[PDB]
Amino acid sequence: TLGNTTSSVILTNYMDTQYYGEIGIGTPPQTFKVVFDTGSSNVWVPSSKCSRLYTACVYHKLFDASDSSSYKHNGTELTLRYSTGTVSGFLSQDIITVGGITVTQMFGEVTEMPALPFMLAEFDGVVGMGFIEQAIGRVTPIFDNIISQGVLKEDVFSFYYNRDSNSQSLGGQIVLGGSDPQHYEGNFHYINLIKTGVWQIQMKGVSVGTLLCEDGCLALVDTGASYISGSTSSIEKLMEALGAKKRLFDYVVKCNEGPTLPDISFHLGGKEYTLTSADYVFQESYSSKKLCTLAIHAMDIPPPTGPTWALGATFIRKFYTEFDRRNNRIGFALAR
Ligand SMILES: *[C@@H]1O[C@H](CO)[C@@H](O[C@@H]2O[C@H](CO)[C@@H](O)[C@H](O)[C@H]2NC(C)=O)[C@H](O)[C@H]1NC(C)=O
Ligand SMILES: c1ccc(-c2nc(NCc3ccco3)c3ccccc3n2)cc1
Repeated sequence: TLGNTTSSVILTNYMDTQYYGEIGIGTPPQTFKVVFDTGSSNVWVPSSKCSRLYTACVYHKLFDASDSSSYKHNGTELTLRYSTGTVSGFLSQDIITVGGITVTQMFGEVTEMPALPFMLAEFDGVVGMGFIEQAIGRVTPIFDNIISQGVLKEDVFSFYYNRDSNSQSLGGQIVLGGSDPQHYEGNFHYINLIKTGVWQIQMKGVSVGTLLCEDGCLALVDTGASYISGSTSSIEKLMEALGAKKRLFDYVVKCNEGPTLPDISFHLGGKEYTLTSADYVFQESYSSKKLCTLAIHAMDIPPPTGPTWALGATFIRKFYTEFDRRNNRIGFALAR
């Protein structure tokens, strides 16, 4: 059932790598900064029950069930394993407000929150925008619960991620139930999902200056990933072609060579989605003696989802993305 509501969540852009918005949990609302992540399907925030020996819990907002009159205990343990780290804790139910939509939502109260990486998170928690099929503990995801209310105009949500800057700039925007034509131009071009249950599409090629994915591969369209990622062997080849040098967590080029690195193009559906070096180089200098990191990383995502590329914020900054649950497709349009 479809209504006439669309709702928007204003996002903050932290250093082009973490895009997060606000949710309120409980009565009265406890506010949390959260990443909205199409790569996962669970909601979690740090818990007041998190031992303060987890320094990440000292440095983030903690949900306190004992201050919420709308809290409903559950207590089933859950562990959520992401590509960059793991959190563990237990299930709780409470009222969650997101863009002025209020939903009764089961979520994780995280009691184990590793300092690496979570001391480096500006956000507190995560709101998974993936399908119930990938939800740990079969917890109904938030967007599914919003859809059940029958208020949303369309069974879709859309992501705009801005370039960083100053504070008057909008970091980004999620539209629940539609899209915002203020943040894209031209027409959407749609690629059907490989299957329902994951925001993943076929990719027909990756070109540097068709070097890779020549017989097709997978692209997870991942709003919770900072970067474009490929498999180690893909990225090793991609980076050799860019003249980039591998470091522990990233690849770098000499900053003076950054501006003249070749275009990288991603063949999705009918269209080529092209990034110039300005879209994937963190140009912090123009010096031959400084190293500039690339917004393309190696990430071996395990099966059944991987091996797969992930199109994260690096991609979404250039291409406004609509996630269409009704038609099991993803639409891209040129962001403005
Ligand atoms: C935590 O939530 C789960 C899921 O809703 C509850 O499990 C259900 O329990 C009822 C009986 O109370 C069963 O009839 C359902 O079949 C269970 N569902 C699933 C998916 O397992 C569980 O009871 C809750 N636990 C607590 C302590 O509140
Ligand atoms: C330091 C500390 C924490 C992270 C990090 N970042 C995540 N997403 C970043 C993001 C948001 C929007 C686009 O990209 C993330 C998502 C899901 C689970 C864990 C995560 N941990 C990264 C660096």
